[PDB]
Amino acid sequence: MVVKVGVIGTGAMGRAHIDRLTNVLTGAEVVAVTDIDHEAAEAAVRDFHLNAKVYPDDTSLLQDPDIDAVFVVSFGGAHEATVLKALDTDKFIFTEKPLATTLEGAKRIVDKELTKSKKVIQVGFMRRYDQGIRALKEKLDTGIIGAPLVVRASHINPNVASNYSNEMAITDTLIHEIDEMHWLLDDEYTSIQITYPRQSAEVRNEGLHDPQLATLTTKKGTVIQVLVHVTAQYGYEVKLEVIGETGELQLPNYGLGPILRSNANQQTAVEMSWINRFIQAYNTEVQEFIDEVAKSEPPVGPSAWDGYIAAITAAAANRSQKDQETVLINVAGTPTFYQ
Amino acid sequence: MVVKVGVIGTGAMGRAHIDRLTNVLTGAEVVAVTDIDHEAAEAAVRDFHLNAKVYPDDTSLLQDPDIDAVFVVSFGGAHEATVLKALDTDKFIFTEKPLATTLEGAKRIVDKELTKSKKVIQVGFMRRYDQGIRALKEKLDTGIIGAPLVVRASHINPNVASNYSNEMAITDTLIHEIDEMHWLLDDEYTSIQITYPRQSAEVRNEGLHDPQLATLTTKKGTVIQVLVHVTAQYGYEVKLEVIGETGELQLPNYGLGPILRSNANQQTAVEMSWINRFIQAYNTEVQEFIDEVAKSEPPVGPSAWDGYIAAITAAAANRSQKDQETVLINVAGTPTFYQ
Amino acid sequence: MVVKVGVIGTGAMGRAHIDRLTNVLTGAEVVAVTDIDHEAAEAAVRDFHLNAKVYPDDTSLLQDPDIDAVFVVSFGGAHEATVLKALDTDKFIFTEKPLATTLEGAKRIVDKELTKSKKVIQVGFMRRYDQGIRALKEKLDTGIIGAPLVVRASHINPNVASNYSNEMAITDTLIHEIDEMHWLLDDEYTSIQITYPRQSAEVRNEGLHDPQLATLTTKKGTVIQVLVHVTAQYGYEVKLEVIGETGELQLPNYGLGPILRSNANQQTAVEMSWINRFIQAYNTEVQEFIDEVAKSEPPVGPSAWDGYIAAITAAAANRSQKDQETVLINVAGTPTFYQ
Amino acid sequence: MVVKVGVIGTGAMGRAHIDRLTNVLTGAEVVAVTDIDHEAAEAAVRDFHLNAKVYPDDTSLLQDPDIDAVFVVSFGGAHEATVLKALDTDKFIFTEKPLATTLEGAKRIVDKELTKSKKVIQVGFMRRYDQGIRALKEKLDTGIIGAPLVVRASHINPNVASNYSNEMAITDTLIHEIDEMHWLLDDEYTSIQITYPRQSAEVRNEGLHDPQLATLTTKKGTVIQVLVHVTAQYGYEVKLEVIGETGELQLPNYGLGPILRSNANQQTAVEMSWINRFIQAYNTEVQEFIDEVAKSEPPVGPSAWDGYIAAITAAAANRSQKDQETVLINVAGTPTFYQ
Ligand SMILES: NC(=O)c1ccc[n+]([C@@H]2O[C@H](COP(=O)([O-])OP(=O)(O)OC[C@H]3O[C@@H](n4cnc5c(N)ncnc54)[C@H](O)[C@@H]3O)[C@@H](O)[C@H]2O)c1
Ligand SMILES: NC(=O)c1ccc[n+]([C@@H]2O[C@H](COP(=O)([O-])OP(=O)(O)OC[C@H]3O[C@@H](n4cnc5c(N)ncnc54)[C@H](O)[C@@H]3O)[C@@H](O)[C@H]2O)c1
Ligand SMILES: NC(=O)c1ccc[n+]([C@@H]2O[C@H](COP(=O)([O-])OP(=O)(O)OC[C@H]3O[C@@H](n4cnc5c(N)ncnc54)[C@H](O)[C@@H]3O)[C@@H](O)[C@H]2O)c1
Ligand SMILES: NC(=O)c1ccc[n+]([C@@H]2O[C@H](COP(=O)([O-])OP(=O)(O)OC[C@H]3O[C@@H](n4cnc5c(N)ncnc54)[C@H](O)[C@@H]3O)[C@@H](O)[C@H]2O)c1
Repeated sequence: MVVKVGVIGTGAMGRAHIDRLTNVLTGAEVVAVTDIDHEAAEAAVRDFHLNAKVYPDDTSLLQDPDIDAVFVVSFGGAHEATVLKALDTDKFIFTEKPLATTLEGAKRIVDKELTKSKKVIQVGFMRRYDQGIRALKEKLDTGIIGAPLVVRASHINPNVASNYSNEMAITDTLIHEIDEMHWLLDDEYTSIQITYPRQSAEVRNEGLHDPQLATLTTKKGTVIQVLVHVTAQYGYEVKLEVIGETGELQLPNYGLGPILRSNANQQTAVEMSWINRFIQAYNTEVQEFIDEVAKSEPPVGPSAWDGYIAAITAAAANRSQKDQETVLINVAGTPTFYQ
Repeated sequence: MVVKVGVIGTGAMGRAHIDRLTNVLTGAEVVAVTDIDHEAAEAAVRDFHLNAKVYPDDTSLLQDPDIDAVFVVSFGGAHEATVLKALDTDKFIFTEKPLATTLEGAKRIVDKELTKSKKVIQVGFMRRYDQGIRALKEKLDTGIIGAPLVVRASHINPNVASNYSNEMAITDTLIHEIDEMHWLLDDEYTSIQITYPRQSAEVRNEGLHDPQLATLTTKKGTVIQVLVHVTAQYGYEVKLEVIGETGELQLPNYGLGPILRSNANQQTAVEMSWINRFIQAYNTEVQEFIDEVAKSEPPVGPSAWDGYIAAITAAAANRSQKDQETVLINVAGTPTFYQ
Repeated sequence: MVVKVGVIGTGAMGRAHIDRLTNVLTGAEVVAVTDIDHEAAEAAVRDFHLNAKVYPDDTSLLQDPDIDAVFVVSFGGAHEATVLKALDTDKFIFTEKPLATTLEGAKRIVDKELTKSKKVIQVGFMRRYDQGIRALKEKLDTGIIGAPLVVRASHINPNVASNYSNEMAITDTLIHEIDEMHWLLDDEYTSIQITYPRQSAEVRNEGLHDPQLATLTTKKGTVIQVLVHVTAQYGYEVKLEVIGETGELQLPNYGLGPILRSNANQQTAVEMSWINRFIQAYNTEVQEFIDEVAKSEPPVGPSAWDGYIAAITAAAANRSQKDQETVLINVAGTPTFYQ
Repeated sequence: MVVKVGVIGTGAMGRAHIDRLTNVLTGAEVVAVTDIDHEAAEAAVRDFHLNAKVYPDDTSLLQDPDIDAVFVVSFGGAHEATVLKALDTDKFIFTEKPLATTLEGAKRIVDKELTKSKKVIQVGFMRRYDQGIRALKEKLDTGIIGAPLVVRASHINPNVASNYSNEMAITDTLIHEIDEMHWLLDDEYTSIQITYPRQSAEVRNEGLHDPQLATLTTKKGTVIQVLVHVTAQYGYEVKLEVIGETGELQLPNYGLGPILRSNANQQTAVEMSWINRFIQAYNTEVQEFIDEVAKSEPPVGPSAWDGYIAAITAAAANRSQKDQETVLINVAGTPTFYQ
């Protein structure tokens, strides 16, 4: 059956999700929208040729009984209250990251979801759906390189907007690695530490440190070293290397474009857009959500608990940024509801 | 505006198309099927949970006024007659390759289609939709390596089934390159020549020469050298290199799997399945066709004329296979209907 | 013994050999030079800090009894007469390829050398000494990919000098591949065919066809397809791929330079000359020559016979250049003197 | 004329240097040896066919006035005294790393050499002479990626012998990076910290932690992250990546062995031996030293000052190894004598 969707927040990512659901993926229809900028919501209806109702707020949209699921794609800070409202309904919930902007708000959502008769929240941590990353995890899990000892990763971005802040290096950028690594390793974190190498001359934003180095430790003792570099200029790139007892695994270079021989060099193109980089993952993640809703089954993607783990770890990281000191992490055991 | 499809031939590729149309792609629905093996048609309905009618034959399916387009996915030798029948209707037509198993058959098709007020046939030459191959063409077309002088290509397959004949090295295998190269180069063929290097010990099929070397010449003078190697053992691989005046372009290695460092080697996996290799292309190809039907606009993919060029070239190659001599190709000028 | 060397021809490769003999290799001193351009000769003595006589011609240099060995590093068309004159002395002779530019010339050299009491000529077929090419051969010879069915090779140069003729595409360039493949495969040729693809707009030399395609067949039925492209612009490159029954072997990309990520690309430098690409091979071959001379023993590297065998195939190709037709080859057995 | 060399310590590396000087490189002769294992010394003369004197000790060797330069290749702990003895002569001195096993020792050497009229000591830090590493440095120095912000490196070794200690991870392994980085960056170290991820199950040696992570900071703020992994199993590998403001540079794939396509994989061999990995660099290093001596000019390779920087940094790392805490480094400004 067709999954009828309401979308809350019709900005860049909201419109991208509307486009997915309407023009790319199978089995869904967007039938309602809302945005605090009402004109943006109307524009989304026009631009995507939707047979949709425009509601003036989330509360109103959420009382539409025809909606099967909502996508929450507003400002991060607005996710918590909207998700909590939606939990008073029967509707399935896809929220973009973050689940909430504080670990307390995340706990609030978890606590409330726990009272329900089924899990209904999926969180937009798309990395887990990327075919390359998944393939590396799968190979790791065969045991072929033994136990993972060290993980080295990079999150490379060409430049940022004038409103990108130091804390966003964590909450908008590193958050992807924060969710990814515990999943990749099937392990839990014990600490995080953010350090600041020399400041790049390319930074244009007051207060923003770039690059930043993140070191995470896990219970089994695997150490993760992530380089975050958001004014790198050259491209957008995600790199991942796992060092094992008996071997190594790494992601191959991204891209399908040709190898060019020209002008005394051999070269391949580098993606400039995070959008194009993860297009597959976004499509896969959403398709899976829709596929679950269609069966009235709980989502199988990243959950509220995953959202909580990320929010705890982000908070620790933002703390670490103040003085570059290691911050401990100790998250509670995973509820059965969430295993 | 859902495009209602009937499928003629519900074998391996028929089912794969149904699956695409039903479960992966957007905007279509399979509402009718037929197969000379009636039990197979019924199973396709059951298997994909279709709301569809099973027809005794193609003629009867084609009388269904609710069908907007047919997919022709029967044995190759049956394509011609079915396509001709379908052209007595107003429906759009997607036929898998070949357009016809003889060039005269292909011409009968083109001649008949030319009598219509608009073009309705797309032929399933999916190479044109593979992202890697397209990306290469695109880069070529920027002029960055100058004019293409030589193309070197490989079509590598690990092993073949007992039904695989010498002529199939052309009709099943090289056919993809035969369609591809004229498109890549925006050119027309003038000759083809097949030569036989030493016979591989891995050949278990009567009459089969393997490997085979195909040399094609074009009007602008580009020489195309394709290695066809169908008992190669190691994997399935499609390679493409364009030699230009001022540089070269080549396809990168296919695959997203990790790089493994282990046991004194660095390695990546090689695909063993052509099916897997071209998933994307099949999806893109079909989604385009569906998208054009949804607008009641002619297909923009490979056409009946392309099918014709393929058939003529394939015939010439089969002729060359007899004595390893060069066979001339003189393709008629493209009718404006097909421009 | 320190081997006292004279060099005839002090252009690009003459200088390079003087450099290696003086500054890198052991057991040699350049004590005399000549070039038809006296200024070039003088420049070599100066630039390499030699204590060397500058002779007005080859004949005078050859009559200096203090010289132990001569290097012939002139224009290829000049090697024949110089080598024949040197055979009138008891000096050891290292000649760059080709041995001669005609079959008749190479045969004269062999006929004269055969009258001597001991073998004294080494020909500069350096490919045989290149560690990478040797490594490939060794792997091939283990049987890991089965029998070699097809060889694909490229010989790419960025540009040529004004004295480079169509005929030199064979005698100066393809000659390397002519020698190499016989050695690689331990097989002999039965035919060669040269074809002319689309003429490059980058050609600046009257009468030169570029690129050229060479097809060589062996007794065992291996087919070799060589691309010769001497106005390629982008760089200098040698490529080698061996297609076997059960796998393939390929020479890797040569390069020491770093991988640069910059400006939406990932790139590595390509060599622009032979002089650095094959420095190891040249060093190895020349050191081996010197080491034999020091012992007054015959060279063990490629001989005048190897040069003659190559010249036969080369002459066949020069014949093929005229009409693009296949020319047969059947070389004589190796004389005892040369075994 | 020939540089006459004495060798003190005729063990594995001493013999290998003798081989370099005798068989591989040009312009030197080993005329004297000494070892505390007087039979070792005797073996070297014999096995390499030296016309050399066996001296009963280093003091006696150094009194031989016909010796131009000495190679100090004894146990590391024995370098300091032998070096200071040799500084009571006028001889040139090549000492393998370390200059000394204590930072106090290295300081004594520095202090004595600075009394002398000219520099005579070179220390065997061969990384600087590796072609790839050198090419990367030079590219970095063009400014093409802007200022270096972070360096990421790996020193990967497959297994270690029984005698390999925790401290040797620094003194024998990381020491190469310790020398390399400040030279690469033209900067000075301000701190080092050694951390221990989970212990690999492959470790068989008491007290050895493996892997180890080393973090170094420099005066300009560059952060260097080195992974040291000596029980890695898969191979010997040196990796290096420089993260700049506007791009990145990294070492290319190493190796000249063939690419093998076989059994559903594409693979290349990995070096298993550091010995083979750095053959070129050792040759280059020693040839330069000899070339300098030959013209009676001071060495231009790594100096005693470099040896002292290494000793200090190694000491700080050994200190850090105790508690995983950061240890500051404050290196005195370079004496004018050492530039
Ligand atoms: N997972 C990913 O990789 C990924 C990437 C991009 C964005 N995101 C998530 O996107 C959400 C959307 O980001 P964006 O880039 O689209 O930003 P945006 O600014 O473009 O859009 C948000 C849109 O938010 C609407 N809005 C704000 N508050 C609202 C509220 N309380 N109720 C309803 N609408 C509200 C804003 O008016 C607007 O139209 C964030 O949580 C962002 O982090 C995730
Ligand atoms: N483009 C590609 O890469 C690609 C790949 C695979 C197949 N194909 C095309 O597939 C067609 C299908 O191949 P396949 O692999 O599915 O083979 P198949 O043997 O599995 O299936 C064909 C199915 O054909 C049915 N059939 C035969 N004649 C029929 C007829 N006259 N009317 C209705 N049904 C008929 C057969 O009974 C069967 O169920 C061919 O043209 C094949 O070349 C193209
Ligand atoms: N084996 C290799 O990889 C390799 C590479 C480059 C060149 N070569 C061989 O180089 C020879 C030299 O080529 P090059 O690149 O140095 O070219 P070049 O043009 O740079 O130099 C040849 C030099 O030849 C001198 N010369 C010409 N005729 C002479 C004669 N009769 N007697 C004495 N000197 C004469 C020319 O004046 C000149 O100084 C050829 O045989 C070339 O094929 C081999
Ligand atoms: N730079 C490199 O990469 C590299 C590599 C290997 C070794 N090294 C340096 O090698 C020195 C030699 O190492 P090795 O592997 O050959 O060790 P080794 O144990 O094999 O050899 C040293 C030889 O030292 C002789 N010897 C010891 N003390 C002596 C003394 N006081 N006077 C004279 N001879 C003495 C030993 O008896 C023996 O004959 C060390 O400093 C080692 O670190 C450097």
